Amino acid sequence: PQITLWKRPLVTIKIGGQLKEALLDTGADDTVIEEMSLPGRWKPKMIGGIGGFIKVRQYDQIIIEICGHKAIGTVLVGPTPVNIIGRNLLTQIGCTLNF
Amino acid sequence: PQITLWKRPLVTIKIGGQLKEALLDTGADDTVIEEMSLPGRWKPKMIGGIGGFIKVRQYDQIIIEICGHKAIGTVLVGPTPVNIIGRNLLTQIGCTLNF
Ligand SMILES: CC(C)[C@H]1Cc2cc(F)ccc2S(=O)(=O)N(C[C@@H](O)[C@H](Cc2ccccc2)NC(=O)O[C@H]2CCOC2)C1
Ligand SMILES: [Cl-]
Ligand SMILES: [Cl-]
Ligand SMILES: [Cl-]
Repeated sequence: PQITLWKRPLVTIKIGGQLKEALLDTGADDTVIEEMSLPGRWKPKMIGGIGGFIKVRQYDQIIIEICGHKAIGTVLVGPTPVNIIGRNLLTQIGCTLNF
Repeated sequence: PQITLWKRPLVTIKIGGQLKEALLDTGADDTVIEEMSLPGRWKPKMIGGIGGFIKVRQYDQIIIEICGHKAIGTVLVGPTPVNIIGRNLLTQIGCTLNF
């Protein structure tokens, strides 16, 4: 699809068999989702944003579908204000910016 | 142009007679720039991001040039860790997400 930016670029994602709303975010290096249960071991990570940082849990090789496009990669879990799909997964789905 | 997302989508902007590097950020509703002088009236605003909120000065009707594309809109000025071009200006240059 071609998504304009007059409203937030919110899409439906599927992770752990559950549908969630998330923001396609070119300004985010990484994908960070609100608290949920994911399988396997996690590693520590810090993410810096506008008003400071949040500590997150890094899960690797997680199956996630974004607007019907299947991806497998790193998902961070933590106290983010919104679910964010960052560049690590936007590249997997072949997303570009165009003007 | 077509901008891939293998690295941060940084571009040169011209604002307030200065050249700055800024991130094309679909996840940002607003444009926020590091401390600089801008002409005209301003009012205070709080903006939230992953790590809480920052206080900024809101300047309206500011002309920016992004990749040879001129636009006008509100620009927020404050202690952002990165200069961000948000949706309010991305729409004006005809920027879309494509996959
Ligand atoms: C509604 C929310 C989404 C947005 C809230 C928001 C709203 C605005 F009107 C302007 C800025 C921002 S924000 O900068 O706080 N941000 C945009 C994100 O794209 C930031 C931009 C940024 C980059 C680097 C340093 C500071 C800010 N990325 C961000 O927080 O990336 C983290 C998240 C995962 O990867 C790293 C989140
Ligand atoms: Cl990844
Ligand atoms: Cl505006
Ligand atoms: Cl349009």
